[PDB]
Amino acid sequence: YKLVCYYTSWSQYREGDGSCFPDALDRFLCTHIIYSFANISNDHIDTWEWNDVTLYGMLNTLKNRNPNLKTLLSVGGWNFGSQRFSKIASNTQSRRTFIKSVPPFLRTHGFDGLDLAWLYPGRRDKQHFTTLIKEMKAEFIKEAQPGKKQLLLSAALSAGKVTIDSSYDIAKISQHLDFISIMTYDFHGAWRGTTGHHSPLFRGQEDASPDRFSNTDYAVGYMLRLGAPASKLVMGIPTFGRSFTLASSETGVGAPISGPGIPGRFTKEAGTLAYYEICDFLRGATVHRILGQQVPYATKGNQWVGYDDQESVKSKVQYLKDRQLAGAMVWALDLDDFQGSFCGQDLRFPLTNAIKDALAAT
Ligand SMILES: CC(=O)N[C@@H]1[C@@H](O)[C@H](O[C@@H]2O[C@H](CO)[C@@H](O[C@@H]3O[C@H](CO)[C@@H](O[C@H]4O[C@H](CO)[C@@H](O)[C@H](O)[C@H]4NC(C)=O)[C@H](O)[C@H]3NC(C)=O)[C@H](O)[C@H]2NC(C)=O)[C@@H](CO)O[C@H]1O
Ligand SMILES: *[C@@H]1O[C@H](CO)[C@@H](O[C@@H]2O[C@H](CO)[C@@H](O)[C@H](O)[C@H]2NC(C)=O)[C@H](O)[C@H]1NC(C)=O
Repeated sequence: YKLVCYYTSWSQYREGDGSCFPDALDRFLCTHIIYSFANISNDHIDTWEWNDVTLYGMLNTLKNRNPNLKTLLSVGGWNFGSQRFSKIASNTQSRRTFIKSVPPFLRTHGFDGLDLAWLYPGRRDKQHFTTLIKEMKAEFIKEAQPGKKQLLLSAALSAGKVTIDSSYDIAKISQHLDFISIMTYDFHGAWRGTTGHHSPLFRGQEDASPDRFSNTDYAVGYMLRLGAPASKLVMGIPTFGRSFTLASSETGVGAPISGPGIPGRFTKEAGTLAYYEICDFLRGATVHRILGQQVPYATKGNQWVGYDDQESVKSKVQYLKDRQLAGAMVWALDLDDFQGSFCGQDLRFPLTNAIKDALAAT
């Protein structure tokens, strides 16, 4: 199975033990590591961070002792702006310039492929997205025609039904992509005004779901039936949780909230907590297993956070294997306990290793 893991270039700036650099990654942990994110300037793919060239090398160095490890560079990301991506993909000239600039850039920096993270095409860009993927793959095939190891092309896609229906032509793009990472998390925003797990495996209590489509199982099934081959589908599993600030004594699923949770010490983003930060949070907290959804939430004081742990990722892997999917995708390596000192056990990347062991099990 494929174990696609993301590394974010901004995790380096986190205070203390939160700072994560590529060299802190286990070269034998994943089968694919994706660097996030590359920018696009003057219609050319380009670096984002001032020291990306250095970090690129730091990441690719991992391949020296592990020749089977593949690496990809992701372009886009939530903070990229679908608007900019649209202008480039819709304009015939800009699209060509961009596509042509990718192979040289990837070979120059030691990458094995490109990951498209356009979040997200609009109803207006559905076809453009298809064309972009189709032509990019063409260029990759051409660039390797002489006899090179062809560059890989993947895409991180939304797991939301509304976005999927308006942005993607699953059947068409599935043919050109080497693999699709479905982002099966972020299913329950603080805006919804109630507590909810952002990455449940199944819908669960039919009574307590704000919507039947907001769960991992529905997204996987839906995409499969839309025409994405199981052998090309990689299921996303989060190593971070979504938090809320409770508004009353109620602490169950669907309880009243006043907004996102208090920012984590290292990630410093209201509504988000890295797994290592959750392990701290767990001290003195109560953990509940959501029956039906197969995932846990933890609550303490006026805080509540839905996340994934060793037990739940194991179940999710069991699920993807039963569905004969290509494997799992992890977002992100730097949100797992990479130091291995927060969740005790001294084990590094506890959630990602749990996923790896589960994929090899049976
Ligand atoms: C079911 C449904 O459609 N719900 C909608 C939500 O999907 C949507 O929320 C966005 O969901 C995206 C995935 O579909 C998120 O993008 C990926 O996932 C991570 C984590 O959420 C993103 O965030 C990371 O990267 C940004 C920079 O780009 C960084 O600033 C953040 O700190 C970082 N977050 C964490 C915790 O690591 C990535 O950009 C991206 N990764 C990949 C694989 O490409 C997106 O972040 C998320 N938006 C937000 C801000 O929550 C919401 C949006 O309103 O709408 C629902 O309807
Ligand atoms: C990614 O590339 C874009 C170029 O397309 C950069 O955006 C430009 O930023 C400068 C300075 O902030 C502005 O003067 C330009 O108007 C922007 N170009 C436009 C119109 O898109 C962007 O800064 C790059 N990202 C990073 C952080 O390096």
